[PDB]
Amino acid sequence: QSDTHIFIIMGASGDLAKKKIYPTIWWLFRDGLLPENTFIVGYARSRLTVADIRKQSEPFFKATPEEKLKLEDFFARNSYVAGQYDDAASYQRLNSHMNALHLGSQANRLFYLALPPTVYEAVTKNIHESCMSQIGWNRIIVEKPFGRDLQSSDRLSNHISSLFREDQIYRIDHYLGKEMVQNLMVLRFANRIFGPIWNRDNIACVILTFKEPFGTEGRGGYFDEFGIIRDVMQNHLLQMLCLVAMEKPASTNSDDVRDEKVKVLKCISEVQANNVVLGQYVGNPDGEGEATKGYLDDPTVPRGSTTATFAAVVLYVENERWDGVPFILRCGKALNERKAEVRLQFHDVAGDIFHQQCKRNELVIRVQPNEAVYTKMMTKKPGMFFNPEESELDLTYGNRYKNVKLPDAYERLILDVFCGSQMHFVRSDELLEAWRIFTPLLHQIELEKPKPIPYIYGSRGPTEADELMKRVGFQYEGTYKWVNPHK
Amino acid sequence: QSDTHIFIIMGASGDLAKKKIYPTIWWLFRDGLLPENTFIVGYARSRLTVADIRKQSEPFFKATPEEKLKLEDFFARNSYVAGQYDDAASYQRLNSHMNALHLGSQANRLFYLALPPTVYEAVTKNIHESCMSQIGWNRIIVEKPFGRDLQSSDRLSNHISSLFREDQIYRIDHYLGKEMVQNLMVLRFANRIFGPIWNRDNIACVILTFKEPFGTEGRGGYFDEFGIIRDVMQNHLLQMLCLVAMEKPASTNSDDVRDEKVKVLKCISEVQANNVVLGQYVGNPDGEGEATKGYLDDPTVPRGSTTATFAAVVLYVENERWDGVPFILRCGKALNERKAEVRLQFHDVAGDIFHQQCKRNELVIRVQPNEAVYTKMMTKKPGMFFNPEESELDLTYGNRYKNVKLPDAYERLILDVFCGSQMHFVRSDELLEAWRIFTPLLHQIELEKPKPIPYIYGSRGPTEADELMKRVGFQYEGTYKWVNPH
Ligand SMILES: NC(=O)c1ccc[n+]([C@@H]2O[C@H](COP(=O)([O-])OP(=O)(O)OC[C@H]3O[C@@H](n4cnc5c(N)ncnc54)[C@H](OP(=O)(O)O)[C@@H]3O)[C@@H](O)[C@H]2O)c1
Ligand SMILES: NC(=O)c1ccc[n+]([C@@H]2O[C@H](COP(=O)([O-])OP(=O)(O)OC[C@H]3O[C@@H](n4cnc5c(N)ncnc54)[C@H](OP(=O)(O)O)[C@@H]3O)[C@@H](O)[C@H]2O)c1
Repeated sequence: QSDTHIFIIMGASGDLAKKKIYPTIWWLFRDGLLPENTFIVGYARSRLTVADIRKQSEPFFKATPEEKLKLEDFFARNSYVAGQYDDAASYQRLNSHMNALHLGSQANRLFYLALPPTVYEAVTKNIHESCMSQIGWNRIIVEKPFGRDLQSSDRLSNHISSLFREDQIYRIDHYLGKEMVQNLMVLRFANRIFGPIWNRDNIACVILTFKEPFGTEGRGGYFDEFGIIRDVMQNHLLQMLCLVAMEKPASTNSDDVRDEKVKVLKCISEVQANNVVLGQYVGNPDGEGEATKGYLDDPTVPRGSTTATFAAVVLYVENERWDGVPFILRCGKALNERKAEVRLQFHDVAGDIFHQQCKRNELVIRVQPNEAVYTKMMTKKPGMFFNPEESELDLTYGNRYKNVKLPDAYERLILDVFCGSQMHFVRSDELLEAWRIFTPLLHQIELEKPKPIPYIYGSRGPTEADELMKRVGFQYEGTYKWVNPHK
Repeated sequence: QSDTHIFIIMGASGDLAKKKIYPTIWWLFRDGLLPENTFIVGYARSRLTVADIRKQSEPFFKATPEEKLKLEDFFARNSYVAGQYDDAASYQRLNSHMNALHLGSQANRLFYLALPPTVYEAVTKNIHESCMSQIGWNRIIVEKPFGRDLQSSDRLSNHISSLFREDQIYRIDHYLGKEMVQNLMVLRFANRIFGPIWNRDNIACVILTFKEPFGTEGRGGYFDEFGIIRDVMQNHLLQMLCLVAMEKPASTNSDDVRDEKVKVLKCISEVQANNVVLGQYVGNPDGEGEATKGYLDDPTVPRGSTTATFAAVVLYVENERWDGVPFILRCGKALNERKAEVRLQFHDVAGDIFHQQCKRNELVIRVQPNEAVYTKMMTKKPGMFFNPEESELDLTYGNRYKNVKLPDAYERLILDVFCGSQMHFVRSDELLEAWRIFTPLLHQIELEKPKPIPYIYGSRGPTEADELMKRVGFQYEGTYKWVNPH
């Protein structure tokens, strides 16, 4: 209905807040998607005013001059409270400030933790002691739900769970807010053309890909603590794997869906080192600008670091649907393109009557850029020719839906929290299983410090990764030629 | 491939020859697709010269001025022989003329029967005394129509068969030479995404469609003898049905493929009248030109005619793959568009979790115009929206293959005859089965003369046809919106 909502941005002065959260909540406000009675409260160490956080963040709002009236109305709904992250008195002031807003004691409260995770423990304790509505609901959004290692994450998880119910905790994986990632469920479960085919009798392998064309861009020091597997694979690619592999849920209820995601992960064995390839980028002497510098040429990165900037890992789901089908998770920085993508490669047809001219069908869901889905298949070569040739059936959102704005993942996810939908957020048991799967590998890496394989900035990464894909059953012939039609 | 070939156009002065056959053989010649030692011989009643048939046919060649050298070379390989169709002496002259060409007694001979079918019997008898190579092969190409009912077709078939072996007879159904019709086999059997889904457990119905937007165009008299079922359904749509329904052949050998087509038809029961809707177009008083005239306003059409210009018929294939799946054959003249198309509508997904917002998937293979294949499916509605919406995965040859000429069906088929491939040609037993399926219905129509349902020129036809489709399981909601991605 028209209840009052308070959106509290913890860490309001920090960069996640100023470049992403404040702009996102502004976009939702200006499109009429928030409850009419919404207030925004910033909280952080510095002693700021609203005018300060406005000056600091409005640069990222992309505000047209036509939006000035709405922009005034948005900042009239903003306030700020200065406080330390582990000072009970500061949180008492925050709670009073909230109770002093229109219907504050009654309002629903939404706490966005846009802070360093080293402080999550203190902030969650203090929010739960001083700041919960006695009447409205209380939800917290946790931005980095993974710690460094199973033990440190698990203690943080038990801490949060001893205070907050699972239906109050919204753990972010921002890929779950992307257009095509959400589309996986509909593509799979709303269509018969993809149902009977979606199993080990027809799928030869699955490939989940994340590529960025830039390196650590002078901020390698923050990255070096994590490495590419923690940064991108254990969270984003594993989430994509679940959506591709899950059985059909009893309904689209949040917990029916997340049950099926967790069920998939429970059937994955711990990754074996024999199925892993690690890489680290070096500079391209023939490139320009940042491309000439290797990972180790960033002076914020410890000298000699063996941290991986590229990884390819093969996982198996041991259940009736997927037994033996390799899931290849492939990710890296400083590669040849920006791309995130899901690919299924189907088996050869049985009983070939075309004299080995057929290639394997593939289904591709491209998450970014240029959101698209397409299916690579065989058609009779056009013209006076009898023989088959690869082509595709295509849906490209930029052509087919020219005028439709696809929202940023954070717009969608923040809105889901106002709505009470946990479906696109990571559940505790999902987190635990992700840790189980990767922990032995990560522990072995930390102990043995293996030297990753060098690859040149701007390339596709270590050729060993392609050999790994080939070994487990992916085929690449390089004969497919695509010419853009809507050009 | 380095032997001598003789292409004989019987009925060289007639219109099929001048507008279609002479140009087609020219196109094959100019693209380098014929054997290097090929001669073209015309034969017909009139006393013409090559210069005559050139003047008469070159208008349809679409010859650029750059092609003059090849055009000269083509006509230097042409000749003409005048003769009657039932005169032993005329065929003796034709045979001598052929023996006098380069290696003629040895050459392979390809007879194109571009004549009225009232003369097939005489021409075939005379060719197979007189004109066969004793050394090379001998093949004849027969255009439609192959009898009006089972009895007349069967007598014609037995006549031709008592002279010629089945591997000498090339019965044309020109749809089998079209790009997307030939593509049906590859789409189905080269791809795993279409294999497991291609059966009664996943397909709710199949729809085979032929639409023309013009009526009989003042030549209704010729049409009235046949009606739309004989003109278009028993041949073109039934052939499409076979390609859509056949089991995977042992190979792409002609006879392995045609075996599977015949096997499908052997499992089809005789059509019952309760599964048929017939229509006849009437004029649109609000239109212009030909569109204001009904079928009966053509003065070449007999007064009172009840002949159908539209028909929708439901067939069933009673075998393990298709039991109970309705195949809807829908065709008509004077409709709202030109279109030939195959559509599969898949069943609803079981265990709906989307609150009845899903629509049935469809696979469409569009034969003409704008050759394309697309699959209508559900995607999450783009933007800030949770719910499914129809979209499609598309392949449109005009965009994807901008620079690729798709040949005319006759180019491809004539070339197949030079090559000895009977795969895209109608076999005797296919013909017999098509007659078995339709003959009782056609006999009932001729006896009871039911009055077909009127429909206005330029419409989609009788609304009773849509009711028939709905009754047997096709669903149409009309919610799908397609915008061209240019
Ligand atoms: N709607 C559309 O926009 C649309 C539709 C169809 C095709 N296309 C475009 O056409 C191009 C081809 O499409 P595609 O990539 O799906 O087909 P593809 O060229 O066959 O690439 C398929 C997969 O093979 C990988 N690969 C490349 N070289 C390899 C090697 N030596 N060993 C092992 N794997 C190798 C690629 O790696 P990487 O991922 O690392 O490249 C990719 O994962 C792409 O640029 C695509 O964006 C676009
Ligand atoms: N690559 C492409 O060019 C491409 C791709 C996708 C879509 N499109 C276009 O988008 C449009 C719609 O596509 P579509 O025809 O596949 O889907 P559709 O319009 O949903 O048509 C589906 C079928 O339902 C029939 N129908 C129409 N009204 C009916 C009624 N009242 N009761 C029962 N049946 C009825 C149509 O008949 P008729 O056949 O008699 O119309 C057609 O056979 C078409 O213009 C199509 O050309 C084009």
